[PDB]
Amino acid sequence: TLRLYDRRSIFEAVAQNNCQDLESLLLFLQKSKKHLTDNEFKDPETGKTCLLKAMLNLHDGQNTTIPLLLEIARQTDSLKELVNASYTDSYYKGQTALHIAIERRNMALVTLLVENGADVQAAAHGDFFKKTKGRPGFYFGELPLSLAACTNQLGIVKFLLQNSWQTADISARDSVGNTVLHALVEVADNTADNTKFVTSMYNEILMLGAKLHPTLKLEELTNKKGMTPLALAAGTGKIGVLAYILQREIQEPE
Repeated sequence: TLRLYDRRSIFEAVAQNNCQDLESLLLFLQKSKKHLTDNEFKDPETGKTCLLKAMLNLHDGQNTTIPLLLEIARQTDSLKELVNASYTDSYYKGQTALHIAIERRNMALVTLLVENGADVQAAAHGDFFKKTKGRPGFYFGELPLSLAACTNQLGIVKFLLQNSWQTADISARDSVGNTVLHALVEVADNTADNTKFVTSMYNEILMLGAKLHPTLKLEELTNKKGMTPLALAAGTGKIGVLAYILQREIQEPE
């Protein structure tokens, strides 16, 4: 009687990028005593929110849904819980909208998500981002820093490490025990182009680490197996990684 909307109409209007069906659900939610973080607005099997369905169904990397929904959550005071809403299924466990923004390789999206208070240390440790018998599932390091590093996004790494809202902890560790550097080691495949790419990524990561925090020696951080990055590169047979490791440890006596 007063423009009531259910979750399915919300997801539909989000997919087809229709905004007229959203300004009315704004007043609906404002008058229907419920917040957008309730269990009735998430996918009961995966926890997919309207923000996540907007991230999946993107149109040329742009959408008016996502800012409309950000402002609605801002007015609802549920902004922090929605901007950090993660999956609940055992497959995509721990995936947030920031990981999708890193995957789709959009700088403006990452900027808008970080500026709204997204969790920079969100861990995506689902069964998809792990190791198994075949097709491990494109393991990246379970961290947004590791994800931006292994996806060839240097500027995104710089923005994640030097944002004015929540600086990313470069010395952080994932659920497996791999740092950002151990993720760079694991992502190598001994071909030429990827070797040069991981070499440059390592160089820039080490430079930014020595600049932001000169006290932390990230090259001596061990995983849960007690293995240094050099030890990991030796055990996985990453020849070029060993070459660059030892070339950098020979040079720069400081």
